[PDB]
Amino acid sequence: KVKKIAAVHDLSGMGRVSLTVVIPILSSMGFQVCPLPTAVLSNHTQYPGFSFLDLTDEMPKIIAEWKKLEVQFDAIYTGYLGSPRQIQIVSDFIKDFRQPDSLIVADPVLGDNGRLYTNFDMEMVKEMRHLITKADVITPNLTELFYLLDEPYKADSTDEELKEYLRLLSDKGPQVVIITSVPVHDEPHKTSVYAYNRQGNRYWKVTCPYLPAHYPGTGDTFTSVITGSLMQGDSLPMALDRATQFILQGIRATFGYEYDNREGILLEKVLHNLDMPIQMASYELI
Amino acid sequence: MYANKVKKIAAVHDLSGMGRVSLTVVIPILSSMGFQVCPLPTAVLSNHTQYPGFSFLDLTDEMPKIIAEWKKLEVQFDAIYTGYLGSPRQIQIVSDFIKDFRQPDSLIVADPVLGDNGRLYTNFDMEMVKEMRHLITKADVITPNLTELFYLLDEPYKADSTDEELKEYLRLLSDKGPQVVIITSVPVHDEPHKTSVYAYNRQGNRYWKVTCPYLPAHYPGTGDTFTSVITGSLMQGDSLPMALDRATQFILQGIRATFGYEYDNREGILLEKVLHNLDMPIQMASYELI
Amino acid sequence: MYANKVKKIAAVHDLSGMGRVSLTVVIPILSSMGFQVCPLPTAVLSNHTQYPGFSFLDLTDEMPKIIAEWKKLEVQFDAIYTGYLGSPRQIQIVSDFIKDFRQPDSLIVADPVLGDNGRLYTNFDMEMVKEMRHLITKADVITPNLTELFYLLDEPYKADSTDEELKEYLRLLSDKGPQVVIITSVPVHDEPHKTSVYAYNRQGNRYWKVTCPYLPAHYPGTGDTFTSVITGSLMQGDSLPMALDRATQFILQGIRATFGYEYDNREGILLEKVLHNLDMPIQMASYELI
Amino acid sequence: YANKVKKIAAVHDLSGMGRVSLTVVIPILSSMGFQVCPLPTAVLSNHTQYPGFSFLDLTDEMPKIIAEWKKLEVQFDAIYTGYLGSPRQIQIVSDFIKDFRQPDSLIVADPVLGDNGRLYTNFDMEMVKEMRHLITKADVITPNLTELFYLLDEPYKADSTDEELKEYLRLLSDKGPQVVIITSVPVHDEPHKTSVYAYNRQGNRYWKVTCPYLPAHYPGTGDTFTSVITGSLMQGDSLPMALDRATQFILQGIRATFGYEYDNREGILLEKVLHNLDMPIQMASYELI
Amino acid sequence: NKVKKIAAVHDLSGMGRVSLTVVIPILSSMGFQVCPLPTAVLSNHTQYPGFSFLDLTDEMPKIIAEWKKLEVQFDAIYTGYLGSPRQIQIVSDFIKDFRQPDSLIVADPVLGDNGRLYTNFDMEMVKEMRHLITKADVITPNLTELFYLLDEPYKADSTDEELKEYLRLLSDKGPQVVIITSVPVHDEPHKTSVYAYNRQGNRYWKVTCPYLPAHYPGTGDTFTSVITGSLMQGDSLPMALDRATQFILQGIRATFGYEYDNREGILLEKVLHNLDMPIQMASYELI
Amino acid sequence: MYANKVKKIAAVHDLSGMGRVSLTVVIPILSSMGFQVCPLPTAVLSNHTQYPGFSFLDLTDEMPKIIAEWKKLEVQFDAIYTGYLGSPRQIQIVSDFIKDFRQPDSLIVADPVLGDNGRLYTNFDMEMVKEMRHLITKADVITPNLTELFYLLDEPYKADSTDEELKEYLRLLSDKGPQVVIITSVPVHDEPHKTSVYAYNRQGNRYWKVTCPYLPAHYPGTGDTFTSVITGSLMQGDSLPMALDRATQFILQGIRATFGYEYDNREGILLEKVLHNLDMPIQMASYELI
Ligand SMILES: Cc1ncc(CO)c(C=O)c1O
Ligand SMILES: Cc1ncc(CO)c(C=O)c1O
Ligand SMILES: Cc1ncc(CO)c(C=O)c1O
Ligand SMILES: Cc1ncc(CO)c(C=O)c1O
Ligand SMILES: Cc1ncc(CO)c(C=O)c1O
Ligand SMILES: Cc1ncc(CO)c(C=O)c1O
Ligand SMILES: [Cl-]
Ligand SMILES: [Cl-]
Ligand SMILES: [Cl-]
Ligand SMILES: [Cl-]
Repeated sequence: KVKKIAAVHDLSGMGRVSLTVVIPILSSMGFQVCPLPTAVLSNHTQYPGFSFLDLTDEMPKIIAEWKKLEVQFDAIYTGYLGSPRQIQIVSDFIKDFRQPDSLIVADPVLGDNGRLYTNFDMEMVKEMRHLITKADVITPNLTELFYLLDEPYKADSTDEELKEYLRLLSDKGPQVVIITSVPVHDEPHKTSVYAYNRQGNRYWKVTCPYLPAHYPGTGDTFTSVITGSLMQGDSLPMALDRATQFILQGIRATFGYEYDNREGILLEKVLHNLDMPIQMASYELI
Repeated sequence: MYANKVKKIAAVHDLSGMGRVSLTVVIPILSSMGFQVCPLPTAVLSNHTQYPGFSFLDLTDEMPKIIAEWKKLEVQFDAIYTGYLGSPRQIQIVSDFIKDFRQPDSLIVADPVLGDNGRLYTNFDMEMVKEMRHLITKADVITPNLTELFYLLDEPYKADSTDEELKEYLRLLSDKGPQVVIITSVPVHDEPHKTSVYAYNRQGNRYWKVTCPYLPAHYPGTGDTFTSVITGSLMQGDSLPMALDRATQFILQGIRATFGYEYDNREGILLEKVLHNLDMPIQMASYELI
Repeated sequence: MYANKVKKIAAVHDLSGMGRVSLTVVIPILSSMGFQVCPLPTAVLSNHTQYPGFSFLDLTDEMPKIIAEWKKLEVQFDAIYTGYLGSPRQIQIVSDFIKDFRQPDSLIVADPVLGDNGRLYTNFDMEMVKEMRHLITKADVITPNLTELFYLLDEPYKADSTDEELKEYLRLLSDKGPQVVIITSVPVHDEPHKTSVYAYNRQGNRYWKVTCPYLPAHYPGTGDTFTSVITGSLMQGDSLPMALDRATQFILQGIRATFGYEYDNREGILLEKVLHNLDMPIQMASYELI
Repeated sequence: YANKVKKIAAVHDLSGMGRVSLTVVIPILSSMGFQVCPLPTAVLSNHTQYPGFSFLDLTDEMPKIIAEWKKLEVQFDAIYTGYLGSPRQIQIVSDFIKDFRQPDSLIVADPVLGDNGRLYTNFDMEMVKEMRHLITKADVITPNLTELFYLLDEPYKADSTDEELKEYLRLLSDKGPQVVIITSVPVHDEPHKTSVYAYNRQGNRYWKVTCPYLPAHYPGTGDTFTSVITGSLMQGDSLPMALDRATQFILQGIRATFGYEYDNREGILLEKVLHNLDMPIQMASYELI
Repeated sequence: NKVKKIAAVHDLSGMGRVSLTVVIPILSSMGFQVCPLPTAVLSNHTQYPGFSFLDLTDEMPKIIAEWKKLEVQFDAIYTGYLGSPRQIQIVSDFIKDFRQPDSLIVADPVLGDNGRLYTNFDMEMVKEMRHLITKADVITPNLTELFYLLDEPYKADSTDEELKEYLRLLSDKGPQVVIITSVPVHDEPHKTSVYAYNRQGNRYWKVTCPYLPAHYPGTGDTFTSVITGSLMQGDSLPMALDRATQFILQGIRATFGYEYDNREGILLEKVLHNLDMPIQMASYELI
Repeated sequence: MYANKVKKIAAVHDLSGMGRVSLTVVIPILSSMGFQVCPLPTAVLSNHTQYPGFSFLDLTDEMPKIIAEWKKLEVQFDAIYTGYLGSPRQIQIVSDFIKDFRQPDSLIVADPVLGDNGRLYTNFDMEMVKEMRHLITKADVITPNLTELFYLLDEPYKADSTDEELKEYLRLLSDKGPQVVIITSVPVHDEPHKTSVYAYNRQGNRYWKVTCPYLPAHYPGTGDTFTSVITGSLMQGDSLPMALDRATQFILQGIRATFGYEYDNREGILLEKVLHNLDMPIQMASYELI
């Protein structure tokens, strides 16, 4: 038996976002990914244009059959949703498919660089605020964090402010809260990730020398690796390390020739480096 | 100076939630072999069609919209690999896509997904067979199972054809276009737990055979697994006999991994448990038919 | 349709019987990494020149004869990788070889083999140094050790340069031709059991450093092992920092394999003992100097 | 305790193009875990089955290398000879074997002289005459069928019986080598196939294996063969196990060349199959009782 | 996260490669945990002229009692060389008490070879072994053991039809699957053969192999070990015959070409990694 | 000519029916690594002693009978590897066995099996500890856990030693005999779910450390798995740091294979699921304390 993950994400043909990242990563990590597609696109929405087909009306039809099949899922991992209407459907899906040992992961995909993704609006943000209440683990980037808390984007927070924000989000329900893409004061070529585990009341941080917002889909890569790592039995900080190192390699793999960063990290090139432990701890308790 | 990029494969297959078929097999296998899979989805299903029931959304109308964007982006594919299509109307779309995106060094692979166990898949009819006969004329490599071979040739299904009769069929299909033709799921003489594969390569005029101690028809999607491995193996520069070896070894490990406990075979081979074996040394399996 | 051949590397190095230097390192490493190595031998020796004595046969006058046959065969190289040369006359022969055999996608790698530990290798003098200064202008990637760096820049050897000064040396050398410059065997302040490697890529204008707990100068031919892994890794499409990690980790393993018994370090790293680890997942240690 | 990296002195030429001699011996034996220490016999641009080649005879340098090796006190676990640069090298290489063999050394001689019933380019009966001496100093010899007849001093015969083949093996073994292996034996009525025959004086056993390739089509196939045999033996494998590893590795390398325009003069695609050397093998060799 | 467990009811012998020192490495290598119920401790196998011997008859019920306290469950029970005739009742009760509906019960009815009982065995061990085999699903007598089990005189030359009969006569006693090893091959003194019957589908199989297993002590233990593992992995009976015979052939050939004391057994550890790969050329035949 | 046969290891451990300890771990591991394991059984037990109970048969009186037969056979062992002993009287038996069967090139490995979690194993007392102190003087490699270390040194258990203190413990034991001392199960400050291993080699004077994200004491028998891998790695000619890396990575894998479902940790690591990883390339983990 191979554990099954219901992945509630869009399918985009080009760019490395959503299902075309989730599927390869989590399959490589030993988990069967069962897609519940939210939308179909030619490519991600950080290109100038894209085709877009909303799958809101098909999703209950898929779920209906999954019930008929009596499929059990070990995890439900959500990301980019096709319409605000889908939060209700997904939230009911989690309600009806959760099990005592389910892992529920929500990447609250709303935007990056201080801005909502194309065509998203406050209806999506308000609904997503509900969706996170169903999850065990959430992975907002800094843009999403402030949309979720209904505050304005602020790039420069203290570590204590960041720990407050982590607690505020955990109070909405999730035991594990992870904030990605946090600027590093007076280090403009670095990013950091902050995490909180309610169980044991622990806070972590990792500094990593890349800028994920240059590469669409890095949140999907990050959260995919976090999901598989936790499901394999790694600790939260171990998971942070695996995810951040994997993304670092994927980003570095694009260096030294002309590259259109919109195509994403070079996933397939570095995919086999997931198959190893990180023999150097980079994480710290804060 | 030198560069050695990640190659892109356009994958023209459905997306199914449960079962291990189509994009949920093509994506993981080919990504693991080092290729970016770019999906051109043909349909969305709850699960594959050999379950008693399934949801279904035909993506025929969305396809040209995706393709027109890919033209805008100026994406170039090193290979196009087709399988399960959502309507007979898609054949013209996919044919035009192949025509407009193929490069001189492109690999075009068509798994002519029509049926298995001697019958068409749920809701497939002769119009889909008819159109599939045209699509395969566009491909460099085709991978019919035995049910599909007979539909392609417009002949009745026979489960006891001779070896030279099979070479005959391989040539007949090759003459319609494909340099490489592979026939999967050929029943065996006296061995009801075994199956076989036959192949022909117009380049060098060679014929191959492999014998397999498994019955792939018992596991929905094993043709998607087979052709994915074939496609990555050929793209890595392996010879046809090596590609046959890798595809059949992989499938064998995938099936044997289900043994030992109650298993619902409709869920497919245990892909994720054997996916890292794609890297390993491959035992020679195929042999030349002289 | 797909053609993806075994790439060929012309290896312009000596053949030494004992010790692990030059062709007896380049051939096994690059073959293991999937490349055919085609030797253009610069000299024949019984063993490397860091032993007290050695036989030596200069092959300068055979090299044009070999090049001439290669032209008649119409052989094409995907890369040209140079190292220890057998006389000062070879620099111009080799420069012409690169001129005539390079392609638009070629990778020209020159390890400017001149000396180590602050001294030239036995029988090298300033003529070899002055000529090598010319040859590096023709390369895409050069891999001097710290000694060779100061000989190339015509400045006195200095063991305590800053990161800032190493960045300036990298840039001065890149200004002479090479898009990628790697300086090996840099001492680490207050850490005498360690070595660092520094690199610059003019494309993207990035600087890298990696620190390792080994002393490469204790094991003759470690520059050949280093440069062979760098060449293979770049030809496989790895990024520069990934090449640096692969090369340094392989060498560390090769050094670690000699520990715990009486070993004559002049024999080199235990190459055969670690060769099958070239393939494996790597965790990154290289970091960007911003 | 220690279990070190064994060293093999490889007495072969260095050719730039084609997959023959040192450019085959070095990568195969290294991948199998042995340090190869070349004693080069000649330098060529390419193997001699191309229309032309450069050639530098290294006869005068070999004694200079051997002299340094004595001063270094280097010890070899094996000495593996193949293509030699002049008939004068037999004496040099024989004296090298005599002076560096230890009681447990493995001496392997591929008596490289020709193929397809003809001597290689510029070889003549002087090389054959001297090769007849060299084989008597070896523990293992690997002639192809052409070389077999030159060594025995009989006319080439394409169609011998298995019993005649057992006779030839025994006749060669009686000249010195415990193990005699004849490659490239035609298979009656199967023109797409080849066979290998072998004898081991230790245990008095005879082996045959039949394979679906034609090694003569790929220059250097004897060098791949004997390299894998040498490695297999040095790892402790039995003779029939070595015959199987060698023939299977070659078939994989030839199979790697199919289905695209390939210049077979370039050899088997060594790099493409090199990582298969160490995997489990099913045996096809069988004993001729 | 589960590995199937096999109770191995065999002796522990220091030197030679018999019994637990073959069963443990082979089955572990095939993915199963081997849990020993040791029948005896010896310095070496009993085809050497001398050996130490400690009978564990009295210890085995103590071990079984503890296994019941631990609530251990076995996927297979695989018996071989036993330390006294008294052990047969102990082992029968053990199978009775630990068999589950999906259990695979394998008995190698270890009694002798080369037409002779092993040292110190007599007709009491034979008589009890005839009982023990009635409890098994798969049995693997050599030809010597076959005739002892049948209470008929050893005969080196039987037709294939007699052999089919011998196979039925044993299946009648209980076992679904009966395999006879070390059968001579008429006119081929350097070969051996293995004959098998499956009451299911009523199928008879033969495989000829060019080795003489009686020259190497423990080849029965190797053979039955590989059969057990191969059956538990889901191979057919004939596939299992091929794997086991091929593995032994390699182990035997691994000893050729130098001074070797055959009493040390096949070179198991040398060829062990060849179990990891399927036989590509089947060599069994339906008879 | 070349002969290169199967090396034999005398394994002086108990045979336990259930649990993964002693001979039922030494035999599969070393056999898989290419070695013949010849057991000298110390005791027969139903199961290891960390279960709620066990049957126990002391083989002290049988061991001389076995040894006398082995002398008669003229058997020679390449290594002797000792672990759990059945009574204090066995140390003299075993010491005499090592004296009489060691050859100049033998490897003598002693796992000084006494206890864990700061307690002696069931029915062990100070007589066992005192005799074990003698036995380790005869070994080349010893592998105490931290509890065993303090018993061997006759000091009270303590959880928080500095690295300087651990290096001193390593010298104290190594100087009494063993060229190689390895201390396992050392707690990691502030990391309660991690463990550490420390080692010293007299040949080269190097001190090593490795940190692992597992708790070996949760899985009875992990010391036998550890020492078995150390033993086989060294006998294959690996260096000490490569042995440490292989042993720790094997145990990590074996522990991680138990995650995700209800598991009875008393059964040990999932040995058979990871046994085939032993021949994979392994990551460097161990590093020098300078
Ligand atoms: C379709 C689509 N899916 C997912 C993402 C990021 O998770 C993006 C981010 O740009 C997107 O456009
Ligand atoms: C939806 C769907 N897609 C693909 C396949 C087989 O290629 C099947 C086979 O059952 C299917 O149902
Ligand atoms: C002949 C010869 N060749 C190569 C090297 C180092 O690349 C050395 C370094 O000593 C040498 O002496
Ligand atoms: C130079 C050279 N060396 C070796 C060989 C064959 O081992 C040949 C076969 O043609 C050759 O030409
Ligand atoms: C003790 C012991 N155990 C088992 C066997 C053969 O299964 C033999 C065969 O001789 C033996 O002596
Ligand atoms: C019998 C027996 N043998 C060995 C060990 C651990 O090495 C233990 C640890 O509990 C044990 O109880
Ligand atoms: Cl770079
Ligand atoms: Cl060390
Ligand atoms: Cl082909
Ligand atoms: Cl032999």
